[PDB]
Amino acid sequence: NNYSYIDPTQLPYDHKWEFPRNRLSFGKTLGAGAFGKVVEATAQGLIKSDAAMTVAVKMLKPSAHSTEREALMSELKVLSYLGNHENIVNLLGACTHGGPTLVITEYCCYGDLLNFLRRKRDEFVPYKDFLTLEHLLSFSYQVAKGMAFLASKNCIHRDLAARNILLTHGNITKICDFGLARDIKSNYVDKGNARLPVKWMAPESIFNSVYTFESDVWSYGIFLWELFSLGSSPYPGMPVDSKFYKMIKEGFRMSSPEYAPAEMYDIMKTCWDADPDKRPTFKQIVQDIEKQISEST
Ligand SMILES: CCN[C@@](C)(c1ccc(F)cc1)c1cnc(N2CCN(c3ncnn4cc(-c5cnn(C)c5)cc34)CC2)nc1
Repeated sequence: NNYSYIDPTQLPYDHKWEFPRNRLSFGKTLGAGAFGKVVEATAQGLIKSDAAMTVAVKMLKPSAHSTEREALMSELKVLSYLGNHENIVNLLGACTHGGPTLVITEYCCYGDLLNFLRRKRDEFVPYKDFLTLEHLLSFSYQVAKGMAFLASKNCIHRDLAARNILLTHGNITKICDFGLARDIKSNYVDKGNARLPVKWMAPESIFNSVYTFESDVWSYGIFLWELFSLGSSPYPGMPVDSKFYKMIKEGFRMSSPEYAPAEMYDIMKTCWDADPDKRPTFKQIVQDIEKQISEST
């Protein structure tokens, strides 16, 4: 075996990213969990030699175990390998010596899309600071372009959902939280023990712990249902129990949201094909949505 796939998480950390810890000033917590949090911060001298830039910083709690610390470094290495794209939350820097790992990313001033949609739900009108159908179509397109970029780098995200899409200036949407993202060299078999986002998962991920380009596409379909339902929770009135799994396996699928264009519901249904081989690729989804936007003009 003289040729092999280069595993981005095995490469050394590139100190071109290194930024002095003592030039980061922490502000409000943006998200938190059992062993970590993300905070807003000011980064003095990060980009502009004399000026401060608002960023986000991901970090573990002091009590975090070694497994969680290695997982944060692995995410930093995946982000370092991926490179830059308009529709992802980009890596800006890292702190690795003098203390625990801090990962510095772009800050998105409007927060996550799910809360944004729920806030805008009452002041939404399909046609024209109100949310409209043109905005929803734009968000669908931008998330599809970000995901096409990830797949073009042979990566899967594994937690695509409206809560992991952020909104920033100019109505630009960015995919965030690469904690579970993987380079898949043709699938990934999760051997972990964590809580899982069951209602966003492809059947083959639930039943066989298998993740692929095609299971990210399933989750994108669920994201589209969240988007055009203005932030409803998927499968309303259905607990995650034995009846849920049985229904999904037999072919049950959600109905169209009221405000989804028929051609966007069509994409949703193909993303949810029981056969992963019949689902569209993100490259095909981008081309589809592009034509819808052009015909909408
Ligand atoms: C599965 C959960 N794991 C953890 C718990 C985790 C943390 C550290 C660890 F070491 C390990 C795990 C986690 C938690 N939270 C995120 N988030 C938060 C949101 N976040 C943002 N990123 C950039 N800008 N930004 C702006 C806003 C915002 C909100 N309101 N407004 C007006 C603006 C929010 C963000 C990215 C992801 N991720 C991970």
